[PDB]
Amino acid sequence: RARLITSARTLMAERGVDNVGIAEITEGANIGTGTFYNYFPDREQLLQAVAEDAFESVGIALDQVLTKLDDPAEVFAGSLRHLVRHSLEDRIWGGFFIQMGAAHPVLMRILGPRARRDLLHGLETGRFTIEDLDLATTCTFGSLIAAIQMALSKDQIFAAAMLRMVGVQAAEAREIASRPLPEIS
Amino acid sequence: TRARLITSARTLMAERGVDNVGIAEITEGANIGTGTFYNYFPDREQLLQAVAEDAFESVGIALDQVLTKLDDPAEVFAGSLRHLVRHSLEDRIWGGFFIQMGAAHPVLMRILGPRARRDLLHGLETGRFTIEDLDLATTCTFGSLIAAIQMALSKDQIFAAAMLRMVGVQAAEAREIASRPLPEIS
Repeated sequence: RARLITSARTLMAERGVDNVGIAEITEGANIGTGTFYNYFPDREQLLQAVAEDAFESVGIALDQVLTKLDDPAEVFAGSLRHLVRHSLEDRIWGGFFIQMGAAHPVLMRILGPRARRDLLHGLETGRFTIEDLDLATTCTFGSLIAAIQMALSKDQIFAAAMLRMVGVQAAEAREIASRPLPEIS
Repeated sequence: TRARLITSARTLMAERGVDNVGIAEITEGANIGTGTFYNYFPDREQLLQAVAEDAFESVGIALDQVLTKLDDPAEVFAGSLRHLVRHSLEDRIWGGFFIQMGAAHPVLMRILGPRARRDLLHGLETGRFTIEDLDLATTCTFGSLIAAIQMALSKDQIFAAAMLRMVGVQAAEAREIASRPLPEIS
């Protein structure tokens, strides 16, 4: 399971998140075809772990750079912008949305806590207006997907449209989502 | 014929489980076999969606005969949403399109989609809203309805407040306009 993730991850960077079969994976992991079924029941099961592991690397990366900005509205925008500006570059990431269906839950498990973290912080600050830190937190993810699938057929027009939903002044919104974006790595 | 079929399936699925409603048992309804239909319709998935779009065009056409007659646009919208939310938590057939369909969003876009563009665009001219990508606004709205109804299936005023606060309505004035008396429909 250790390598098994990072095996299929590697076989996507330049092979399509959909052209990976156990045969290659198990071999990269260094286990026999009939042993993979001892660490992952399905194949959507592995692909999902490949996803979590991916969001998590950014989930971590975000924390160590963005919540280091005093304004809540920016730490949210910033993280969001990164997530969109990410799905556009990473080949592997593109596949996680316009292809992976658990794309929503997968996000509620890796960023869900982080999302509520920031939506709550910017709330107790009076910066945001939230009447359900969960619905706000889920729509911030339903949106993130639909916004990306569309964009894969903006990393600002989007952020700007989320801060808005979190109550921010329509105008002041597009200004924050449009500020210089710190580096994620 | 592609009328009786979608009806046939609704009863079955609404009472067996969308997941176990073969192309067979469905046509037996509108009396046909299994190999007969695969021809009429391309795949079972289409028919399932034919039931989806069709199940939306119902409440849709219906929501147009009412809500649009309202004055404030942020209401017509919020109101039309609060109605879509209610309907989901109210039907074994609807709350079964979301938590089970991938088209969830895409079909919602084809049917109610435009209607949401129409009303948004308008409130956008009345000065009511502050949208920047009418597309991104109409898709995020539905991607949110699904994402929200799903949570609420494991609140309609609360979601609508958000949906307005997203299109630009005053963060505060948002909830008032949401909590107003929701008119009847179909």
